[PDB]
Amino acid sequence: ANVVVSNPRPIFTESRSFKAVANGKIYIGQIDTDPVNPANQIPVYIENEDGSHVQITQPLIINAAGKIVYNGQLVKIVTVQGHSMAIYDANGSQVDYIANVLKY
Amino acid sequence: ANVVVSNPRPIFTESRSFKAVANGKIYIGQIDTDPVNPANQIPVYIENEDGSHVQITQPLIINAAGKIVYNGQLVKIVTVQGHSMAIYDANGSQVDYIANVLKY
Amino acid sequence: ANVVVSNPRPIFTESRSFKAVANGKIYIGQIDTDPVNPANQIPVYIENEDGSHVQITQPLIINAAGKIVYNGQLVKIVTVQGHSMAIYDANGSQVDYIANVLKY
Repeated sequence: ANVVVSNPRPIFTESRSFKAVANGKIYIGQIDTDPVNPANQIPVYIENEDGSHVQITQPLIINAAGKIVYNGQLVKIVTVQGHSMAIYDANGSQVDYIANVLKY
Repeated sequence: ANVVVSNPRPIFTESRSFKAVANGKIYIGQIDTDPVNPANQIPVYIENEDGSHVQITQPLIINAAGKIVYNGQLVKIVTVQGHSMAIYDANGSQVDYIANVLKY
Repeated sequence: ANVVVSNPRPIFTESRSFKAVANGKIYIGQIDTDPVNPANQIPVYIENEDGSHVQITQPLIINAAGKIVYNGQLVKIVTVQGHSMAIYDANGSQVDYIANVLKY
């Protein structure tokens, strides 16, 4: 028994309070660059249960639950390489920034 | 310093609202099948601090904090192989379903 | 596409209710010992974005969002080896205890 049961879906909450980042926005981009700038964004893909990938546009939307959603349904998002990640709340206020996901 | 401190205990919350799947139920089963059906379920074990494993019955119960619990105490659950996972709230409504935890 | 976007910062919540362990404390110690006892604690370091590590004193503080904070800012904590971890709420009541993070 090596496979531990847990929750695989990521949840994004505030950094100064216990609240989901409801209607927030996540920008994915080049390692150590501001992903909010369109020129720094990288391709993001939805990985279907099928195993296929459908590239979508940014930013990614975080629903009321703090989970990324596309077309009203929870999705798994993946990129080809490491990336920087900036999370903004519904009011365009920056919640968090991870320069290099791969190093964190 | 390569060991980063984190929270190893999984937490299960609702998919459309920021709440715990309080008193919900988790079914673990064959990859890509409906775990709710007893014919698709696979063994689930509590992994004790001891390293020992004690097989328990399904479904797994989620307490009010959104954590799996057994005998009134937080427990770590493991399976031998990959599995599909379906989460239901206290009212029998499906919260989420991951057909293959390994791929996710 | 193998890099999945997720939330990398750990969040600490209560075990009997869906709340953040606001202003709680985390003790890191020798595997299978009470980390609250200083004799059992191991060194803990903040890993800065820079890649540098600065040792800090224990216990680690959890803010209102249930996130580890130091000097008022969210930090990434790392240690040298596996460890036991005890989490306590603002009232000194124990919330959780993981004897060996490496096994869990």
